[PDB]
Amino acid sequence: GTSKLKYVLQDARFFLIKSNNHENVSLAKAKGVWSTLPVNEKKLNLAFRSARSVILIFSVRESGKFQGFARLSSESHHGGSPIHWVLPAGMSAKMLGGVFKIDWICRRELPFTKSAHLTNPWNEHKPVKIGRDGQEIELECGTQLCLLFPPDESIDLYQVIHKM
Ligand SMILES: CNc1nc(Cl)nc2[nH]cnc12
Repeated sequence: GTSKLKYVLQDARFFLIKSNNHENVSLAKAKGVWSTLPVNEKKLNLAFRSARSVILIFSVRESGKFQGFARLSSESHHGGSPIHWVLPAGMSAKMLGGVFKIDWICRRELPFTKSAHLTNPWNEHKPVKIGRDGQEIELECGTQLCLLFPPDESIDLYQVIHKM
């Protein structure tokens, strides 16, 4: 069912995450962590304090799909065991130094062809698939986007609800 999912998404904020490679999204699914560039790190830290839930919606660039979505469970933190991100050109380990803990809500894919009816008011009402890493997605668009994903029956949202 979808009731606990809707409860988690109630009054949530949503951010598009654009990863350069599949490797880091796979690492994030395995370890429950994400790192972004400093401009987006600051925005996500502000949002984490401001809302009941901050949702990251992941898309690997050129994949034509979203790969899932997750909820921040922490602000970014440094000094952990370095996460072995595969680095794009021009991107360094120091830039990805801040580590967010995340709880996955859906690890299933959604093709862009299935979200073509959803536009994001915070990006000039372009299709929600369009946006830079870190682009915020307005509440209604983001809620409907998350509800389009196939159900992930491996996930139990009971523990996530109690973190809100
Ligand atoms: C682990 N974080 C990231 N990894 C990659 Cl491959 N690309 C990005 N663009 C913004 N953040 C990232």
